[PDB]
Amino acid sequence: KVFGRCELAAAMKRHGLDNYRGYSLGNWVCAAKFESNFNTQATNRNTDGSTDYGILQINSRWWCNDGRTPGSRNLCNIPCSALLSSDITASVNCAKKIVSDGNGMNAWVAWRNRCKGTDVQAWIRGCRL
Repeated sequence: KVFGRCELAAAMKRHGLDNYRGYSLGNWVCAAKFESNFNTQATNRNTDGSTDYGILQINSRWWCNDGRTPGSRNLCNIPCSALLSSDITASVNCAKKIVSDGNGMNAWVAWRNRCKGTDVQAWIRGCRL
């Protein structure tokens, strides 16, 4: 499912990402925009045999089980397929663990590259939250 921008912002706010760990909602909307272009079925291989899944491109080496990643741990205790759902609940709950894992939102490379330090309020422009 391709989310609209404000559709996603509303779902992320309902699930508690606004200001979570000190990161405003626009940070999370920005992250999803550049991680997945708001496409809940986005999947991208990394070299290390891991894969990033879903709206927030969560990695199969530590966080979810895809059954093909060597040395995998599954710290969110889900198949990675659960992160390709049309509803974002699994992704959000796993994201909250990742952002608490010692690096804040620096866990999301596209967020670091394209959102960090920018005017992230623009990502909630026009959203009636």
